[PDB]
Amino acid sequence: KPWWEDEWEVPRETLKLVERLGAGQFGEVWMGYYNGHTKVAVKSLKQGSMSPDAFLAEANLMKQLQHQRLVRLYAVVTQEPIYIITEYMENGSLVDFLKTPSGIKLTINKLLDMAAQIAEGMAFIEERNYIHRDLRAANILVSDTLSCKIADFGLARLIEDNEYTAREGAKFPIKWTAPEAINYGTFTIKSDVWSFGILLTEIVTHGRIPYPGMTNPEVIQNLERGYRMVRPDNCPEELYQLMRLCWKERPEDRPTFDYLRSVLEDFFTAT
Ligand SMILES: c1ccc(-c2oc3ncnc(NCCN4CCNCC4)c3c2-c2ccccc2)cc1
Repeated sequence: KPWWEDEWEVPRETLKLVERLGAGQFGEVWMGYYNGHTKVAVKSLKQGSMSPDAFLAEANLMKQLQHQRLVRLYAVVTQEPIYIITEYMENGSLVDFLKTPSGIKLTINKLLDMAAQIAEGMAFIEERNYIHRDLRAANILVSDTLSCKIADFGLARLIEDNEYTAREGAKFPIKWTAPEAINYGTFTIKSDVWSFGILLTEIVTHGRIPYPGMTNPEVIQNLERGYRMVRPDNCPEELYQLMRLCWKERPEDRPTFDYLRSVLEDFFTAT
């Protein structure tokens, strides 16, 4: 709908940027207030760093994916500098939080709890015929109550047919991406499942980079041999085996996110 009819467009005056959370090539992300009292996250696009349409494309996908487990779109300011305002998560990115004094003290019980929360969110994405493509601990945000939500929908896509095929030149993080995606550029929800497996290692190691001591080339070589990531230190065996399911050769053999959620919930209510 046109901005003068869109429920999400808001006057820039309603926003007060207070603290910068990140700065990059394409813009910045700030902590701010909407109408003085409501804490928000404000993403600002760096003019000319990239297409405004590309930037706003994420906010429109977000309009179609609203759920408690996904960072919620709040509003947009479609006049340069373009802004996308979203729900604020007090404890930042999961990968960072797990390294703080609080994160370090978390029990395996709570880690499994968070893992399930993430699977729950992905289960919603799964059911709505969408894919994320950037599922990693850095893209999971943590609330003041230690609840987790999926974030960063820049690469997310609505899957009209079973799969999405990227651009031959498109490149992705080798360590978190499924083989079929790395090799054919083909992404499905099953590709996200593989990524979830890697994310689980990020959780249990409190933010460590996957495939410790290995380069991307080494990771690919080993995977082709049928090897999978070595058991992380102090990783419960049941969780490791759940990770293995996520890394099955055949995408169709990998479990659904609802299955993953269900199992993780049992792991949690057991510990
Ligand atoms: C301390 C520092 C930041 C926050 C922090 O709180 C947040 N709430 C909502 N959204 C955010 N943006 C997610 C952006 N993704 C894309 C960029 N990488 C992270 C995820 C952030 C961030 C944030 C983290 C890292 C970089 C930018 C913004 C909270 C406490």
